[PDB]
Amino acid sequence: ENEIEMRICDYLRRHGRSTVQDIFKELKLEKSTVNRHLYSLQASKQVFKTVEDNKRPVWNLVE
Amino acid sequence: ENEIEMRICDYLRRHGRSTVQDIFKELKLEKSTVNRHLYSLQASKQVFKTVEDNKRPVWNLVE
Amino acid sequence: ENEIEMRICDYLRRHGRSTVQDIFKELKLEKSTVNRHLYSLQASKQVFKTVEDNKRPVWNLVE
Amino acid sequence: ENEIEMRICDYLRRHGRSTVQDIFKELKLEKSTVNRHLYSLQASKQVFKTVEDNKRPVWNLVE
DNA sequence: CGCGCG
DNA sequence: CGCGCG
DNA sequence: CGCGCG
DNA sequence: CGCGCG
Repeated sequence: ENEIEMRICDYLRRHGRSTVQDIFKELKLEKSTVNRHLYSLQASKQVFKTVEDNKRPVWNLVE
Repeated sequence: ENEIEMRICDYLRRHGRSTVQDIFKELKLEKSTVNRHLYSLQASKQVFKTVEDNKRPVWNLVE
Repeated sequence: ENEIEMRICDYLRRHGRSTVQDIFKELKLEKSTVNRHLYSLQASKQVFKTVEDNKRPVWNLVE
Repeated sequence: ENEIEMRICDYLRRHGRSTVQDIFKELKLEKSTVNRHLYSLQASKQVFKTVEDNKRPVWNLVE
């Protein structure tokens, strides 16, 4: 869904840097569904993640 | 859902030993949703898994 | 231990805002031991936490 | 440790049904360490727990 | 799952 | 407060 | 890649 | 436990 992806991006717009756990609980979606879409949005240069060791990746909007 | 759990158990009744991947594609559910319910059904002695090394656990009905 | 508490505070000095999960894996201590000391250091005004909903508390040095 | 697990099982052999709180104070270990091992021993069919509502699980030796 | 809790 | 969870 | 985890 | 994986 474009709706899921809009809702994820809108969460990031309002909250800035967030983990998938942040996003799925607020949106009431499965974690795996939010992650599928985050990775897809990353591939499409709409969001990006930063990672450190085994930590939760942290997501934000590009630019 | 009792409906999800019924549908999982019904899959195992007809197919015997199965991996989560077997079950979620047929049922058209998320893998994580089917696994949540398999682990819950295992706790309630309705299904059991066998595991070997890092292999996919294989699930079946108890008795 | 004063040593544990020094090591926790030193982690926070170098890393800033961190969760207990950040700290226990680097320090190789139990999560519960690091949390016991974080709560104790908070009571002694040496660190503070900020919390939002059910999120991981995030810890940092006072001042 | 096999030593921790031996010590936990030995506690249960002598005391029968016990909570984690019973076991960690006598053994002078962290509660989380004793629970990690109880859950692991349960998976290996060496101990079992019974649970009722939100009560402390109660542990004993299998058979 | 936030948990530190003795 | 059940929590084991990595 | 085993992952269920809240 | 990082996991998105089809």
